[PDB]
Amino acid sequence: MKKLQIAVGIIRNENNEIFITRRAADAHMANKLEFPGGKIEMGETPEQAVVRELQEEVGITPQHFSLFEKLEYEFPDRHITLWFWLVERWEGEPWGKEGQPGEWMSLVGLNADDFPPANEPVIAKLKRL
Ligand SMILES: Nc1nc2c([nH]c(=O)n2[C@H]2C[C@H](O)[C@@H](COP(=O)(O)O)O2)c(=O)[nH]1
Ligand SMILES: [Mg+2]
Repeated sequence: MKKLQIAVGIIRNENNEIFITRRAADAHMANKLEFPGGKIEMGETPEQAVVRELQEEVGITPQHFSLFEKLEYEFPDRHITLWFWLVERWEGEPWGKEGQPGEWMSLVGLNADDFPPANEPVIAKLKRL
């Protein structure tokens, strides 16, 4: 069968709000309010897959780790796996290569609408809260 993995993480900061890449003052799309963790799949392990993206989507040296939640669902042969890593802190500024630089925003009320629907499955459950 065919499978496809994805890993994502909310970058926590001092303020306790997590820097989510969104808008970025006139960018490609305002619906890109997502976080690092794109291309972890490739051919690594559930852990060693994101570990490589973690630095690729942050670049800096942040106290980032742990898994807040992961969405596991398998479609007609083509299965999908989304692993969310609960980040705690980040030194300097996050760069890596996730997307359009975002601002430190409170995760207490993340918006699945303003963010890519590709990750809505997991965020939906919480966002709906
Ligand atoms: N249609 C299609 N989408 C895929 C495949 N593999 C794969 O990771 N994806 C998806 C799932 C991920 O959310 C995202 C990761 O970045 P890419 O699109 O660049 O591979 O794309 C695939 O073989 N076919
Ligand atoms: Mg990547």
